[PDB]
Amino acid sequence: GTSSAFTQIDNFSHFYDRGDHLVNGKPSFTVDQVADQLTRSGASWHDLNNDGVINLTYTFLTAPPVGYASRGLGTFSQFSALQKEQAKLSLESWADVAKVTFTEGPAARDDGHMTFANFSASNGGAAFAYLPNSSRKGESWYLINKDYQVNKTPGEGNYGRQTLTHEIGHTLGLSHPGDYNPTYRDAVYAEDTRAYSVMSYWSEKNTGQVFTKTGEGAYASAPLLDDIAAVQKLYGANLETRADDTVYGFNSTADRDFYSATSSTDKLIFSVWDGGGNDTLDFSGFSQNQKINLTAGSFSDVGGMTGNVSIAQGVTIENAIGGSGNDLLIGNDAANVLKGGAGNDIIYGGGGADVLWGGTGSDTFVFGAVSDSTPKAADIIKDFQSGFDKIDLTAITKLGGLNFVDAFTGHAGDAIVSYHQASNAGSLQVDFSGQGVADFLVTTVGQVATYDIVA
Ligand SMILES: [Ca+2]
Ligand SMILES: [Ca+2]
Ligand SMILES: [Ca+2]
Ligand SMILES: [Ca+2]
Ligand SMILES: [Ca+2]
Ligand SMILES: [Ca+2]
Ligand SMILES: [Ca+2]
Ligand SMILES: [Zn+2]
Repeated sequence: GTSSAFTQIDNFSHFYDRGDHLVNGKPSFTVDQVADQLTRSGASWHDLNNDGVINLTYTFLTAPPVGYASRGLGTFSQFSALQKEQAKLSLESWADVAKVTFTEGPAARDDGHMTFANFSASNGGAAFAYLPNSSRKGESWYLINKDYQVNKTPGEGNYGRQTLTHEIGHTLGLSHPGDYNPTYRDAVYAEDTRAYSVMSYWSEKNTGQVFTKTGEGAYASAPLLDDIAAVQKLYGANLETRADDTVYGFNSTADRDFYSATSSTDKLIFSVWDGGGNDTLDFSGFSQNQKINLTAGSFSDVGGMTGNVSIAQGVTIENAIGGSGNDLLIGNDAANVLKGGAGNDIIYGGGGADVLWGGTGSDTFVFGAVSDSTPKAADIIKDFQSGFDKIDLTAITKLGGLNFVDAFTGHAGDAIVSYHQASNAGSLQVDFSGQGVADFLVTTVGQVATYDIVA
């Protein structure tokens, strides 16, 4: 078969696969199937002016509307400055992914108008909103009293912030993943947990992800994988967002609180949406073992947590930087720059000419197909260390081995290991097809030996 290193790569690449199979006794839905499920009501805002974008205005009410007392909500109160600040960050997180804009101001001859306000009567629930096809479209209300103080101090990572994002989701036309004393047992599909959608009532533990432990609470502040697909299906994707080179995680340049990390103890939970450019997922500040997958629509285990980071469908992220732990880095079809950092890492460049950095420690560079590194577009290991690092080709040779020679003899399996002293450039040429010419090339910065190759 193959090496254990490859098996780990393959295992993680499929770990979160969705669709056409049962999970927890429930059908597994793909992102696209969930996009339809979340928009099953048919309600949405309409582009009245036909300008290609939903232009909405919103007001933080300062006085109760006509007929307010009849709602049975109790004492009315306006949003505090803190609530306003957080509400704007939630609105922004939705506008980043879909062609919808939110401007503070009174209703004008706009595609729609939204209102935000608090109430004190618990019988009204923690918070609620109306769909855009109702007579109270645009409205969202939040409970605040001595017994329920969650909405008084919303902040990145807490339920107060997710509540704002979730309720705004409803005003945009999103429903709950199912028609919800109900429990996850009543879910229509397996992925109905807040690891996939902030619209879900169920915790990520139901699907096996680990974000935090008892006593502590961690919630995604922004739209997750399935939410992004659902809102883009309704209003279209916003390709203008972060269309230039962007860095997420440590040393972030995304300018979003939920995409930024500054400490090894940070709890990241986000889905990456990016419009274009050369982008990097920098998770160098973590010391826990991580598993980073650059495949669009896939999940990664970051900062000691599992399934907490994902890349939205239709997004191509080019680079990833691991941490001081023993990480797995899986690239995509594009030319990627992958850095494992300290620790013994397993790196998989995939298609395209990748630039690989193993960093310190004993690192393994895995190859699953000849097309992964061809003479045309060959990979390069900028810091290979003979005797410590390894080039794994077992997925191709199936442990069949290679025949190291000085010149191709025309027999399949022939491999050539060359080096340049006054250049420190190494190279591994292989002829798998056996046509007398190399069909697989891997260049390195540093000397490579026959014993550094696993096949
Ligand atoms: Ca419009
Ligand atoms: Ca970008
Ligand atoms: Ca990109
Ligand atoms: Ca590492
Ligand atoms: Ca690649
Ligand atoms: Ca390393
Ligand atoms: Ca490659
Ligand atoms: Zn809801």
